[PDB]
Amino acid sequence: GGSPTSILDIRQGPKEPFRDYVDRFYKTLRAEQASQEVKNWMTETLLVQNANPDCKTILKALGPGATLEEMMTACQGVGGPGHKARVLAEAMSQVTNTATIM
Amino acid sequence: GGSPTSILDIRQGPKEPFRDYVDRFYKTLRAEQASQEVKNWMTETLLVQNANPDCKTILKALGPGATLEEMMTACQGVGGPGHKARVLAEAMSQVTNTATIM
Amino acid sequence: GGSPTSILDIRQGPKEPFRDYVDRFYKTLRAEQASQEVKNWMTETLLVQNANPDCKTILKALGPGATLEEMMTACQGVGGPGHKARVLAEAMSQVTNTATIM
Amino acid sequence: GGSPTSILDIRQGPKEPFRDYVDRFYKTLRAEQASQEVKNWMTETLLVQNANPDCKTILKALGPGATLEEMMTACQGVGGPGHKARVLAEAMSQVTNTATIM
Amino acid sequence: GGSPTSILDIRQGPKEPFRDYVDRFYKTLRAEQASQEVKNWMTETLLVQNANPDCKTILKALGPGATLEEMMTACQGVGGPGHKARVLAEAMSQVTNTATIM
Amino acid sequence: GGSPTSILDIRQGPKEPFRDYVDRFYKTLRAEQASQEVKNWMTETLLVQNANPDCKTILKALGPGATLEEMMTACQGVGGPGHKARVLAEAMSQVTNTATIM
Ligand SMILES: O=P(O)(O)O[C@H]1[C@H](OP(=O)(O)O)[C@@H](OP(=O)(O)O)[C@H](OP(=O)(O)O)[C@@H](OP(=O)(O)O)[C@H]1OP(=O)(O)O
Ligand SMILES: CC(C)(C)c1ccc([C@@H](Cn2cccc(C(F)(F)F)c2=O)NC2Cc3ccccc3C2)cc1
Repeated sequence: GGSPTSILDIRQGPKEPFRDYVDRFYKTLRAEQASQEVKNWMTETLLVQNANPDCKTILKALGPGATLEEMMTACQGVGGPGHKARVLAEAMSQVTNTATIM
Repeated sequence: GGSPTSILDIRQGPKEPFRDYVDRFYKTLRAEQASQEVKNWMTETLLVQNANPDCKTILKALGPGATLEEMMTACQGVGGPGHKARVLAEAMSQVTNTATIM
Repeated sequence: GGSPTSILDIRQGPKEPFRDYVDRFYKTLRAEQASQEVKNWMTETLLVQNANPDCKTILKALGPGATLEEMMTACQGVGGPGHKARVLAEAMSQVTNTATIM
Repeated sequence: GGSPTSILDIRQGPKEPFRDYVDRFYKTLRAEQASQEVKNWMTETLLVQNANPDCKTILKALGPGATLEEMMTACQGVGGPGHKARVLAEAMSQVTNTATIM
Repeated sequence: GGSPTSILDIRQGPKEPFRDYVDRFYKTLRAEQASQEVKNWMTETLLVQNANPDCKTILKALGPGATLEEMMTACQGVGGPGHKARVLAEAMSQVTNTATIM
Repeated sequence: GGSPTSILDIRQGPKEPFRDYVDRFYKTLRAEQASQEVKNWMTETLLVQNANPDCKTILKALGPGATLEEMMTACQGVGGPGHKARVLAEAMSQVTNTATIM
């Protein structure tokens, strides 16, 4: 438990792409002793929870249980400028137009 | 599956210029036994989806899979600073002037 | 006594992942000959005091008593684009909507 | 074909100054068997295209083919905080003050 | 004159946390054959002068004469996402709420 | 004549601090066989021109010929977050408050 790279500490860097950090997770899932159904918790949820807020904030929005292609595409936005561009508009437009809280 | 790069997920860094990546997109291609037509996903849409959203927007800006000179010329706008030069102002007006969502 | 890396100076890179530096502070607490109890108060507090104002502002936000799997989950928000993706919208509203100081 | 250092892949890092890439486009052509005029789409245009858009926005105003003393003194504006000294404010004036689009 | 690491050229990375850099300044101070008082110019004013403007502003804010622990604690804010979360946000209100110039 | 690093091309990285590069300009000046008076024009002007526009906007502000201590102290503001802490507030106010162009 918690052996090197059991998924439990796998991590996506802010500058690490989703499709990249994923290689760091899946590969190490093999390095981890988990049933396929169990790994599904690691890929479905952990992949969202411990990996780069660009994607955590996304896969959570898409929701858990969405296919990995729906997430793979939606998470390709991850990557600073690429994400930050959309996040810039959404956030900038949140505080002011769409999410103006009063 | 898991063989070194089949052009499933080759990747453009979020800051890595499109061109560095085109050589890499192509690099896996020289190793991937992808027929030329098949390579069309590899050139056009791979070069769109996993290629850093800046090209995803730009390739959309020209048209997806535009000539390697067209997607590229336009894609030198990719990269952080590369896009920040333009995309910042445009997005900045996406929120306020051009795309103000009401 | 209070030798280098023990915990006395364990400092976190600002963008460095919560968990990463925590890995420092953990793998390094070994270097710090501490009682099992004398270790923990360093892990909940000393981790918070000298680490990532993003993870310190969060660890504090969750409120102490949050198991690592709970800290890590929240401080996974920490990060350049990682914390900027969540803070961009927030800070932008700290000034305008939520923390508007009059 | 697939040969690097022909300009077809030379590149200025998005953070990288105009000048830092100048050598990348000059020296990389030392390795390329070319004519001086032939090297000119490069010195003039690729030097404008993949050379980190901080310079493409500068060279677009300054103009292309500017002498190495001009593109230098001018695209020395290229640069992470180096351009930010000016460019941030410029984009900030591209949307709101000078180049605002209605 | 120009002797390596006399504190004259010691410096803090623009993102480097205050302390990591302080380890440099101090480590080489041990080497600069100085008196306790002399080392105190390096700790009071050079420390401030080169320590990455994220903190250079802070140390002044607390005011010099504060314990290195004092500046350190107030300088754990130093850092990219680490200093921006607290200070960039402050800049956001420098335009709108607190430093709105007139 | 025009030997490498003769000051004609010495350059400061966009992120490279003024002090660092100044060490690249001074040391390389040793490599440059120049009279002191001549070196002075290189230290006064050339240092200003090809040294990271962060400083260029600063040195120009302090006034050319400011003593290295003056250029340094102010150019310790040079840097990514370090210059940004100031410059972001400034450019932002160049568009809206102080330099609003009508
Ligand atoms: O660290 P921050 O103050 O948040 O800003 C950084 C910094 O930009 P600055 O030049 O303004 O300091 C990086 O510069 P480097 O020191 O890494 O060169 C830049 O890098 P690039 O020019 O290469 O894009 C990076 O972007 P990234 O994290 O994509 O590498 C950008 O961060 P933000 O885009 O998140 O604001
Ligand atoms: C949205 C994103 C892509 C991430 C982006 C947007 C804008 C910038 C630069 C301006 N800007 C504009 C053009 C070129 C440069 C360059 F760096 F290339 F020289 C530059 O600094 N301002 C913001 C940077 C930042 C980070 C967090 C808090 C505030 C700011 C202001 C940088 C990055």
